[PDB]
Amino acid sequence: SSLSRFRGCLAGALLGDCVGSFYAAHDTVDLTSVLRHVQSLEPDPGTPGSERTEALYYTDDTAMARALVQSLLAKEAFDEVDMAHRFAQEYKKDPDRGYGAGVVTVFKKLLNPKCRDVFEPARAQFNGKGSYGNGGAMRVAGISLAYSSVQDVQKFARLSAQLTHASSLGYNGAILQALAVHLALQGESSSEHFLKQLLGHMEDLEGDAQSVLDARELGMEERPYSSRLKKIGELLDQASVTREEVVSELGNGIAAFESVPTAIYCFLRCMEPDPEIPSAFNSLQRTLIYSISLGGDTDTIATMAGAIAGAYYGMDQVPESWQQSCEGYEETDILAQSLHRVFQ
Ligand SMILES: [Cl-]
Ligand SMILES: [Mg+2]
Ligand SMILES: [Mg+2]
Repeated sequence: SSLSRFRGCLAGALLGDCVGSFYAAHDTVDLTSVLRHVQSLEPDPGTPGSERTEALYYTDDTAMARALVQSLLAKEAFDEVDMAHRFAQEYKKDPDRGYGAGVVTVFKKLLNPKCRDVFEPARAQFNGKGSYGNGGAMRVAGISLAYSSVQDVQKFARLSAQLTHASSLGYNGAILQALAVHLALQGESSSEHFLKQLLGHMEDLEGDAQSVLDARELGMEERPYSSRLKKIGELLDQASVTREEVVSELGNGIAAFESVPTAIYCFLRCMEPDPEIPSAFNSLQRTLIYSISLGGDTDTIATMAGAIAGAYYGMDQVPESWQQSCEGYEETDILAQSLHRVFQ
């Protein structure tokens, strides 16, 4: 059921943001703590829903994902002016959700009606270089629910990201995240087939003039996302990889290149059980717990891993106790069903 996968995708993103938010300033995270945290959500047997109903507040990740999906539903298509104004109005309505330090400048400029070019604020960020943050990717899952063709997913993931993220390191992260959700919607796959399809798309995109120039300017390997997708392949082939090795090779940072590949690794790794994560947890729950246990950008790596895992496993693996702990879970489910109705 594509409907189950749409609902699972947005629920998975919400879970990642809400559950991961508690650990977003830790840096290093004890898995013992994470397991206690998710256990506090489960009521006594015979009791429906959550022990902590809507107690977990979402952050900027969900606030922007909601605005992006509401824009797609309002216009039945990507509309840069509509989406930019929805981002700016959402920030204005609640500026304290936990936004990036830099991107708030973009919203303040978009709130000025003298600003007519909605892409101009993003271009001015960080001395005209653009943001390479993961804010374009944290919110992009909705693009892959609205556009079925892989060519449209790339085009509109890039344009939606460019409203805040003018660096190719920012917007190619958003494209990679959107492609992972797009692939997850196609259903059962080996890690190898999943990775090879992503590597195929990213090799082509990262050969573009802007992608080569931006990577060169930041002193990075040519085709940096492609290089990290290869590293994911190598890490999946190793018997046992420590969290320290995952973070050393892929990162757990606010940079899109240090978080989007990490999220994809978390999804692929957690297809298999882990001795440190009880078999009581399904694959979606294991992906979120493992993501958060990497520390660093815990709300954002988990929201991206959750979007992919949600699209792949669907609504059957979304636990009622976890979902109903999350602020606005019912609104999130209505948005998912609306995207399915409008676009599928
Ligand atoms: Cl690099
Ligand atoms: Mg956040
Ligand atoms: Mg974050």
